[PDB]
This record gives sequence, C-alpha cells and structure tokens, in this order.
Amino acid sequence: HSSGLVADPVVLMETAFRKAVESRQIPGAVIMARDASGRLNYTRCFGARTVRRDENNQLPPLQVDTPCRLASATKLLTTIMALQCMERGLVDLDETVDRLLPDLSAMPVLEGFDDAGNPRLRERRGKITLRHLLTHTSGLSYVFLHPLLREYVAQGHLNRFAPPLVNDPGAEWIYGAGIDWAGKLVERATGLDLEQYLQENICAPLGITDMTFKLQQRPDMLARRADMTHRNSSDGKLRYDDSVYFRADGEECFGGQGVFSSPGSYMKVLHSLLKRDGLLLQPETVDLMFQPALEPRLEEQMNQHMDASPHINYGGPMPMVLRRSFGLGGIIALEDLDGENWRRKGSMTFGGGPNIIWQIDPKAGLCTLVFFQLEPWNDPVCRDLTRTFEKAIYAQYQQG
Repeated sequence: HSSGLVADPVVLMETAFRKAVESRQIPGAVIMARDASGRLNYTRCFGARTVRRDENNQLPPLQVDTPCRLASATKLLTTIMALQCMERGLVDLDETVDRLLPDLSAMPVLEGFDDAGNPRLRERRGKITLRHLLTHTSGLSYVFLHPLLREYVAQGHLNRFAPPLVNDPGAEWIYGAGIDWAGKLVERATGLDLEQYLQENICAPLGITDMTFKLQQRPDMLARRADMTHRNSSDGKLRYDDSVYFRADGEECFGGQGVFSSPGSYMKVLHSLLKRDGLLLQPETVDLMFQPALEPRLEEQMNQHMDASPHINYGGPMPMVLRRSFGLGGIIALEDLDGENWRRKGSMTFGGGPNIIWQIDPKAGLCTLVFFQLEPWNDPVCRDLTRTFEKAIYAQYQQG
C-alpha cells in the first residue's frame, strides 16, 4: 500500500499453542516474556486451567492471574530469601550451618546396607554451608530420586527434612532438599516462619497479593486455582489429577516446593532480577546468583550426570547436551544455546514439576516463563512448545 496512509514466528508459535489445546495435547498454558527496558511486555494465555468441567459443562480458562502450584519454581524464591539474609548480615554464605541448623548438622550419611538389610550410617565429613545448600552440593538428595533413600523408605526406616544425607558436602552435585533446609535457615535467622518472611520480603516489595505457602487460608485463590492435569502414560490422554498439594498446606513451609502463585506474579520476580531494580536484592547480589558456583571437578560431574540423565532433564527445553554450571538459583548455560538465535551464555534457568520453565538471560536482556499445570515433568509436548515460544520471542526481540 502507501506509506503513512490507510510466516511470522510469533504468530506461528501462538497457532501451535492453540492447536495443542484444540487437539487436547495440553489443557492450556501461559507464556510471558519481558525485557529489561520495559519495551517488551508479552503475555499470552491459552486454553483451560483444568480438564474438570464446571456446572455449565465449560472449562474455566487459564489466565495470567490463575493460582498455580509452582513446585520447584519455588526454589528461586527461597534462594532470594536466603540471599536477603546474607545481605542483612544474618548469615555468611561460607560459614558452617551448625549455628542455625544443628538438626541438619547432626544428620548422618546413608552409605548403603549390610547383607542383612540394616542401613549403614556414618558421620558426615566436612562442613555444610549455605552456599552448599543453594547449589545442591550439600550431600542432600530426595527420597524419590536416590536408590539408597528409595530402599531406606521401602524398608520402613522413615517430609523433606527427615532423610539422611547420601554424600558429604562438596563431594558432588545432587538434586535434593538443600533449598528446603535453606528456607529453614531463613526462618531460624529471622525468627519468622517462611510464609511471613515471603510476604514481607518478596511479595510486599513487588505488590504481589497471590503468592503463598498457605493456599487453604485463601478461599479466593481456591475458587480460581488451576487443577493439576496428568498425561496418562498408557494412551497419552489428559486426565484430572486430585493433587494432594491442593488439598492441604501442611504445617511446614517447604522452601524447595511449596509456594502457589500466578504466572503474572512469578514474572514480577523474574523481571525485578533482570532489571536489577534493587526491590528484592542489591544488583551486586543478583550478579552473584548468575556466577557459576562450581569448581571444575563438580562442574564436570554435574555435566556428566545431566548429559547422561535426559530422563530427569533438570534443564527442560535446553539442548540435552550442553556445557552448564549451577549458580545460586538455577542452572547456568556456559555456552550460547544456539548461537545468536536463543538463550545466551550466562542465562540461568530452572523449572517446576508441572512443566513450568523460567529463564533469565542478562546478556540478551530478556526473561521468559512458561506455565503449565501438567504432570509428569519433562513432557515432550510441553518441552517442544516451550522451545518454540522462546525461539520465536528471541527472533522477534532481536529483529526490532
């Protein structure tokens, strides 16, 4: 036409999400991207927050303000809370946790079992520090992940705080309860429960009114929450899952998994970190979070473990084989994911069990999130849709 007078990657990506909902591959999704400047403010919602039909045989929509189970996306929130304690001089990242976590310090290491089935417990060697807790290098694991803890529970010997360690601090990178113990350290250092601490130090500075460990105390959030959806392994179909986490909060605030919030409120956290606006942490402390924390020996072992474990895939949509490290808050990419087309070296990421993925990319000046409420973790459809979203957004952002 006439200037001034009266195949898109992003449009194609949005169509892909819409088709995934229409074909019942996913219940719905929320995708968000923000840049440091504020110029990029992209939010899109697709489909439903459940597969359970309401009284009118309708599926309630999944929205930017829908309360969701964050699962392991809670770990970044707890990391920030522990780092605020450090900034306020309540804890040193390299001092022993003995002073605030004598109960964790008293925990033995489970070595194995004797030929009669009796557990073989020994004393932990070396100090556990808050830096070990935040980097998953304390020797703490998870019952569902470790074969020794799996055997220890199956025999009837045992709550994220209860299991013995499986290694000494600094021996190896092991995904586990270290963030739950970092949350407990925050409570001990401040004299507040993690819920009150979260409200005063993460929520209030960002104007967040829907982020809590105590969902049962929020009937407004209960009325609007997503339900969990499960993909059946037998036929790949979507089913309603009555998640125990949506029924009761429990007494303990589990820093590694327990927060419920909306995608919109979670993006406020990511965006504050990307902008280094000082609302949650000093800019120097945010820079520290993105620094590779592992010595060469642990970096090599973590990479060998992850490259060999695509069935676990902590990295979610990141390439299966990549040079990574771990910072304070998530996995750091030590190389560009795909040259100038996608996440850059230095970007940090983590996920939540229901296929939630967050990433902050300081070099590119972008942060993105994808929320699903679909289990199990590492779902191929969610993975592919997340890669498609990120790649389309990076393309549009760089084009100008």
